[PDB]
Amino acid sequence: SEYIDSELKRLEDYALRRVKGIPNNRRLWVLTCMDERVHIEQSLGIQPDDAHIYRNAGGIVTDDAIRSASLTTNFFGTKEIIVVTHTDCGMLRFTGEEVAKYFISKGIKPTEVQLDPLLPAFRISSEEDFIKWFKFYEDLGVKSPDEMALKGVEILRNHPLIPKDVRITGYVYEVETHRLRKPNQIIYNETSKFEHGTIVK
Amino acid sequence: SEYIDSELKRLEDYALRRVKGIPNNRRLWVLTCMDERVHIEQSLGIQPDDAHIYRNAGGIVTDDAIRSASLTTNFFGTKEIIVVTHTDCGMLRFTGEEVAKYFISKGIKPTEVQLDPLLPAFRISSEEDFIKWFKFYEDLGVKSPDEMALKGVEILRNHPLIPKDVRITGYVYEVETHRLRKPNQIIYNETSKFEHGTIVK
Amino acid sequence: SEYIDSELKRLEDYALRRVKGIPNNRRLWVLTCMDERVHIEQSLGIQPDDAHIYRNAGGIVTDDAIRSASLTTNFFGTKEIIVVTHTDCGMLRFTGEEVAKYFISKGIKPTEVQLDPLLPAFRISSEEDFIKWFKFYEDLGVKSPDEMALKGVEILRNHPLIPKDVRITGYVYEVETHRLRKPNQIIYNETSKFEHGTIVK
Amino acid sequence: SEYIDSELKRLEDYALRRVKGIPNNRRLWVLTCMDERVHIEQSLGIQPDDAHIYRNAGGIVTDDAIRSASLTTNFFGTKEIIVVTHTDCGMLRFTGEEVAKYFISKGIKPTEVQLDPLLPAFRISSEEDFIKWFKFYEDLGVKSPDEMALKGVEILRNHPLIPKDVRITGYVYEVETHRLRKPNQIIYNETSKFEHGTIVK
Amino acid sequence: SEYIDSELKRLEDYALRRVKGIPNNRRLWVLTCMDERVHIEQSLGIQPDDAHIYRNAGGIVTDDAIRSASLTTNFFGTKEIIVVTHTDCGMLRFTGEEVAKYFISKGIKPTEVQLDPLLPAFRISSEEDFIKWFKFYEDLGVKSPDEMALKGVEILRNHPLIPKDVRITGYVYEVETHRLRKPNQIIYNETSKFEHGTIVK
Amino acid sequence: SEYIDSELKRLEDYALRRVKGIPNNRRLWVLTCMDERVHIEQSLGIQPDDAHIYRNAGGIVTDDAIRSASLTTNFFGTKEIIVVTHTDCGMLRFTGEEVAKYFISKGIKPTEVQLDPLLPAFRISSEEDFIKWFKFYEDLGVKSPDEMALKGVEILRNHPLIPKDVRITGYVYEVETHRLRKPNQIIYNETSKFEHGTIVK
Amino acid sequence: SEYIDSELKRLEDYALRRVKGIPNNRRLWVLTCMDERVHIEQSLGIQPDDAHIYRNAGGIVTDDAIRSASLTTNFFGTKEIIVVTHTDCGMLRFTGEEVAKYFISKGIKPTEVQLDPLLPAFRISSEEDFIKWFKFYEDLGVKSPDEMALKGVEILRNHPLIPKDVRITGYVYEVETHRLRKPNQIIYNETSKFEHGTIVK
Amino acid sequence: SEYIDSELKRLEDYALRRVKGIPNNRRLWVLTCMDERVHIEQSLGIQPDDAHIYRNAGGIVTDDAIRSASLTTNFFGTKEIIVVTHTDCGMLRFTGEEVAKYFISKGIKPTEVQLDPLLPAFRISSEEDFIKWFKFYEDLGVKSPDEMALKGVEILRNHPLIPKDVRITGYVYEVETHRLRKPNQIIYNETSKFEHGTIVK
Ligand SMILES: [Zn+2]
Ligand SMILES: [Zn+2]
Ligand SMILES: [Zn+2]
Ligand SMILES: [Zn+2]
Ligand SMILES: [Zn+2]
Ligand SMILES: [Zn+2]
Ligand SMILES: [Zn+2]
Ligand SMILES: [Zn+2]
Repeated sequence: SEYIDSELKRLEDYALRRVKGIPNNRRLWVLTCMDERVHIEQSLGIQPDDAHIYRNAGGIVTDDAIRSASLTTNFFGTKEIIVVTHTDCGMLRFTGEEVAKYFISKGIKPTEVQLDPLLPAFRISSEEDFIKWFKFYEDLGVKSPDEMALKGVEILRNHPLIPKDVRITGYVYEVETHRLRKPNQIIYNETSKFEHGTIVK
Repeated sequence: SEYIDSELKRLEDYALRRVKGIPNNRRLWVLTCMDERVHIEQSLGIQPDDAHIYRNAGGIVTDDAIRSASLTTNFFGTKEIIVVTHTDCGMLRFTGEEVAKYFISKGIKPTEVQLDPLLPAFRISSEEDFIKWFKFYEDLGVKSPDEMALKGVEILRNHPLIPKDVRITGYVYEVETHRLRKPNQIIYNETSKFEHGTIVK
Repeated sequence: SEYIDSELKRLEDYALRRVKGIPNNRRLWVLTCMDERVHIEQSLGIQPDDAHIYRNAGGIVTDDAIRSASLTTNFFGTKEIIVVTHTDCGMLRFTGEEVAKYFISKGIKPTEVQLDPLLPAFRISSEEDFIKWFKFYEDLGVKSPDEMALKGVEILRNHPLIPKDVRITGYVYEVETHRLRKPNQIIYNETSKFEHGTIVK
Repeated sequence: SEYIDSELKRLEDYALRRVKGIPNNRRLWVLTCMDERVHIEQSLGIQPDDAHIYRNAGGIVTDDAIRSASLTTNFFGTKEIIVVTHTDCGMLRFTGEEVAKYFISKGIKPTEVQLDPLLPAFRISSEEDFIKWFKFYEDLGVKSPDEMALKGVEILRNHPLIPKDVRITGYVYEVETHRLRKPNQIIYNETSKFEHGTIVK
Repeated sequence: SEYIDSELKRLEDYALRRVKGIPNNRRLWVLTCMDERVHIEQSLGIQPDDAHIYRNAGGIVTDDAIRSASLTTNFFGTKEIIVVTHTDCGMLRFTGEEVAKYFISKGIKPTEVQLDPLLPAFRISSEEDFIKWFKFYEDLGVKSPDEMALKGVEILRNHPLIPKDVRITGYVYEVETHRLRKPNQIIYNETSKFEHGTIVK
Repeated sequence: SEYIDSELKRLEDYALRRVKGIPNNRRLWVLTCMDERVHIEQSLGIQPDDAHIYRNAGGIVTDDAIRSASLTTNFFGTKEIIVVTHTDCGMLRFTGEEVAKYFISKGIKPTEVQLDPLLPAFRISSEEDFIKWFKFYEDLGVKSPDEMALKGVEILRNHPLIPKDVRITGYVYEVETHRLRKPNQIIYNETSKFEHGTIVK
Repeated sequence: SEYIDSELKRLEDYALRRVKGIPNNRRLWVLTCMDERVHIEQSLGIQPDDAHIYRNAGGIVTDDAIRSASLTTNFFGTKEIIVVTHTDCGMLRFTGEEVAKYFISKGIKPTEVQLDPLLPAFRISSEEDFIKWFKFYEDLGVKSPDEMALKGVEILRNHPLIPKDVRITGYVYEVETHRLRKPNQIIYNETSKFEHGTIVK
Repeated sequence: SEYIDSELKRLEDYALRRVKGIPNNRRLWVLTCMDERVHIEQSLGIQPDDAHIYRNAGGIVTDDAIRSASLTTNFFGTKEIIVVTHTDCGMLRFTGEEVAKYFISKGIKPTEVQLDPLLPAFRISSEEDFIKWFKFYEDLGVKSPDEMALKGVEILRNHPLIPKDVRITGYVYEVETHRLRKPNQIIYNETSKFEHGTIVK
């Protein structure tokens, strides 16, 4: 009875965290890609309830990412951000020119497409802006996921809507090993080639 | 050895799906909220590699959602979309006016904040637009997650960038029971109030 | 040989609990419905030997419930009562008028039916009493299982045959979610609508 | 999607068996005692959702038992009844005289106690009726649980509110062995005494 | 290495117990029947290596039992004996007369059968001794397994080859409950009859 | 109803196998040693109710073994016998001279000890017979458990009280490996010496 | 009985495979490095009894490798060879000059060290031969494990002691991924750079 | 995040143990046979990353074994060696004469076969040397795996390329029991003979 009450209150508190001002278990927000192969929680070593996980095409900083990140940090008590791009990302496999050309071929008029139906204030007035909107790596002048992870970290770090006390870190998810690496730590070459090793003490 | 070869071809395929033209394992894109309590794959009954999962604050249709959905459907071969909002969502616990007022208090100037750093073409020129940008349920005139799931489905259905042959369906994730429901199909009211039954035959 | 002896005594104790003045393991009696979907022990978090479980149509306080409750508390040492009604209960799906009219249709004469064969002193002398005997929610002016759990608790609390030092509590078993809730503390509405929350401190 | 719908409908049906006129999985109603030691489903070899389980002090046919049995058989489609009394039942350890005398000692006035608060039509007008109301084995002239199981079966069989096509069977739950026996099948004497055996063919 | 020394010394002691003078884990010897239904270890609550288990037709004290018991107690360090007869024992289902008559019918000549081929000194010179040799309960004037368990205990207690410091105890295995009892301490009669219980403190 | 009925008989039959002339499930009788390390049923691959298991000091054919074997085969329908001696058996670690000398040292007078109290007809009238009665391997001129298994098989095979249609087999239980072997079929002698191998084809 | 005979056929065959001319389960021989990180069976997808696994410093073809390979193929019926070198192998981390210099520093005289004590015919008569004996990648003019896998395959393919009908294949074990790759097919470059992909058909 | 950086730094260390000069986890090198039945790590009670495992035909000390042992001990920090031969080893099933005669039959010219293609300095100049090269037990005058384990230990112990502070131990893997034993410490012969046993205390 006392047990049931105790456990019911626990449920009430879980069901209404966002009413009560209860944060996620680890005060963590993650930006990553929507890709199926990015099994994000296992790679971070976290449990289902530990983090808020934002996912878009590319794990790239968009207005929506910044929107979501500003809310979680300022209102839902998140004190840590982790940006995780990944290998073989689709955003590194195509160009916005290709995509735009693909759409005009069907009959789409870039200038007069409602990009955010729920926010008509968002408009572009240029086909070059339409191309940049898709945020493909090449169009953004980004050569690797490593560079993109660093790019996103710097953006979020410098953005006014995100508190300065929030810790922000970037990684790259390797789909070929279901696991992270530090951006630009690439030991794949180093292991298949001579390097003078040291005698064990 | 022969089985080792074709296994390596298979890992090669998995590693390079997005290069090679392989979709996710059933051709599925999911829009849902970033919330920690939304354990999305278990509720859909899917495996890690089965779907592209888009997640933002509220599981609401933003430009980024439409961007991501347009790419998966037209280029990555997704033929099904599932929109899943959830109960006790933060977007249904606050107002954009409150959030805007919070930011001005710190010293932020809504008009001159770069909302999308990587896309400077996105501007608002109005504090009312800044409020609407956050996309809180109240400000969008949406009363329930049920209504928001239906709203998102309709938007995606009617959007030109999303092919007409794509199946789109909406659900609500109940955090208090880790289980989906159809919008407006709440069993919890009907079971706790007289309703006439039928005699068994 | 010693540990075998002791074990045989406690085997003997177990088989003769009701001679030796041994109570149930938690000194608990539960009133609930006979319904198949009410998996009562798992919902209370109790083990098979922990409680005396009374079950009738509706988990409603009848003379038999009070009989059984009086015996367990006064003679079998029960110090706690838990009343548990449930959702989609049959007693909330029909009316006694319907049931009575069903029986007369077959040829039953309400006035002349022996309701308690082993206790002929129980008679009604009125078709209105026959209707009330079935104890359907509607006929008793009870709108919900929540209200019926509270009702039963109050009855047992006020009844002279039940000691005043017995703890009595009420809950509702949700068949939809195989889980208990406190009467009138339904979370499902609250989570699905706007309610203002607090910022995380 | 069609999977989720299918499973939600399965849940809809479970949650509203009683609105939808759906029976228990096995069309079974069980009368048994409230005693903790009677682990009824295990002994019948049935699963949680298979039966409606009525439980009172003694597994004795009361008005409430007949009320509940009439409803399940006529309205909820139950086609089988099993009566199961048990060994070392409390109703076989005391007398109603003892119980009545116990209550007068505290200050209770049998004549003026509301036995069924929700049904004031139930009255006794005699201390002998009050004694018989408790339904102790000895006061009913019943010597064993075996006899009581048979007695209950006969009552239910002959009662007009219970359809004649319903199968009714009686057993005795042995708490010493957590298992059932046919009433009056006592092999315990037969196994510890000489008995001419037969050679195996 | 450390581990492998340990592993090897474990095997060596276990495999050479009777050379190295190592006792059974519980310094226990059990006399019981060969019957399949007597699951002796489970009923004593012992592990495979805990005891020396002697088993013959009936769990009766024979020369071989006394031989085996004398060896385990004096040489293998057994300090406890447990005699356990059982219910529905074959030795309580037939007579030696019947068995002897059965053998003569085939053509056996009792007087000239080698009863112990490895010990020719064992002879009988009487048909009445041949009958007694089979050791059926009836022919020994024993009415119950309870009585036989007590009988065997007394014999072993008073036998000179068995040290006086050895603890000897008797039980009866109930095949119909897979469960021991003290001899002549039955409850099954007591649990299906009225008996005044006592109110719980 | 039907299920519980057929189960109660399965149980009634189980409790009264020896009255009804139902045998053990394999129609098997096993002669083995009482030693703790001989985990007999696992080594034979049998279940608890499958066999009658006779156990004495050494798994040696004694009068009691023959008594028990004659009863199980002729009356309890056993059609197979398995003799299983074992390694490091105590009967192969001492001599009857040693044992006899140990007993006289305490004060025992071999000639006047009742070897079978329940069968006074069994007498020896010689200290050499007393030695032989213990049935140590050495005194019987048996060098190995292998030889003893074969010896027991031969005795039982040629004994008139045991039907000739009964199948009799011998094995040795290796305590060092919890596993059986056929007599004098030791794999360990062959795997550590040279043995002309055969080219694989 | 006839169960135990199959059990013993299995044991006898398993333990005398090399006598009886029974091959390994997969007719496979593997050459790989002794390195701890090379979890060879898992990477080949084979079971413990499937292959003969030769391991030395580097997974390099030595006389011993050829000795072992010639025996398994010609006599033990192996029909497939798999050579698997690995990344970060020690043989690609040092030079034989370094090693030789290390040994002379301690006081070793290369010319007069017994390199094969059991085969005195193996001698070198040159410090350059001593260096080459260690078989370091650099000294052999081999740049990668990929190249070494191919080299080993070619050697074994062209060697007269190895039958021509034996299938020989080479792979590289990636310690950093605990999985295999085909010589010179490294995808990790390709997954972190732009590469034009295909629209899912 | 800090946890994640810590785990990345381990993965880097693991991937480059040989460059960075980290040993195997128990500074262990094992010499054993390539035979499938020798499940070496389970028998040693070690984990995959715990040792460097050298395997050839027979677990015999060859030049390659010494090469590999010298490198692991002097450069990779191995401080313990374990030599483990095994039962039913192929090297104890054939003779080098047989093998040589087999090869000449096909048309091989022993004198002119490149035994180590990558080390031309290795030559034999004699058919007797060719026979000895195969290193069959019989040709080396070794009678058992026990003797061979001891032999290899002594060779490695006395070899100048192996440091004197390295611990070297020998065992024999019994394929018949998947278990290691010390050289010549065979319990099997000791458990089937008579052996003076000690009385227990
Ligand atoms: Zn991506
Ligand atoms: Zn949300
Ligand atoms: Zn109900
Ligand atoms: Zn009872
Ligand atoms: Zn018996
Ligand atoms: Zn023994
Ligand atoms: Zn290596
Ligand atoms: Zn071998």
